[PDB]
Amino acid sequence: QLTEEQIAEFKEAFSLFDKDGDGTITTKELGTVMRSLGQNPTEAELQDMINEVDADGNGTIDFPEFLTMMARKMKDTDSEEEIREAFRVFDKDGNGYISAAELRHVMTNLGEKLTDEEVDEMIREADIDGDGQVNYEEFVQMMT
Ligand SMILES: CCCCOc1ccc([C@@H](C)NCCCNCCC(c2ccccc2)c2ccccc2)cc1OCCCC
Ligand SMILES: CCCCOc1ccc([C@@H](C)NCCCNCCC(c2ccccc2)c2ccccc2)cc1OCCCC
Ligand SMILES: [Ca+2]
Ligand SMILES: [Ca+2]
Ligand SMILES: [Ca+2]
Ligand SMILES: [Ca+2]
Repeated sequence: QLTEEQIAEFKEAFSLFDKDGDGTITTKELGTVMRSLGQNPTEAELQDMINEVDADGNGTIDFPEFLTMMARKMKDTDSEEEIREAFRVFDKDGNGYISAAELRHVMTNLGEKLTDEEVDEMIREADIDGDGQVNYEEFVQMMT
């Protein structure tokens, strides 16, 4: 079910959160990412987001806890308003299509730097109709 690739892409994203590179994600680290993505949770909410995934109650999120949750099956009945919120961070022009630019812009804001190709390969794996962009329906499928 899970491939060494998905696992490796999950270790990368983990690194987006764990900025001090100590192998654990904190509420402070979660908050800064949330904000980079135009979200503004409170300490309490940050604390709630981390507790829900904190399988070992240690207070922070290690990779194993991250993989678990990240790989967890996102039902289609789930709160769609969340996926929607997620789509809006990318589609910054609100036109209904995520372009590599929009993807790039987000990465940059996440402290991430990618080659033009890294991003392109990213869009393509998301693209279903081949128009070179990612729409909502397409976004939904890969997110769930
Ligand atoms: C930039 C590489 C990091 C990959 O991270 C992730 C990898 C896989 C996932 C899982 C749960 N979703 C399904 C697989 C899609 N992964 C790559 C798709 C890509 C992407 C998103 C939108 C349009 C085209 C491509 C992407 C980039 C950055 C953040 C999330 C997604 C989430 C990630 O989100 C973490 C980022 C939170 C701010
Ligand atoms: C603007 C709101 C961002 C929510 O993003 C996402 C929301 C849900 C998912 C799905 C596929 N993951 C499983 C459902 C639980 N997600 C909440 C976990 C949370 C989280 C991460 C680390 C530690 C504790 C909690 C999170 C926040 C931001 C980005 C990814 C994950 C992926 C996202 O990543 C792709 C879009 C952002 C790059
Ligand atoms: Ca950390
Ligand atoms: Ca933990
Ligand atoms: Ca757009
Ligand atoms: Ca498309």
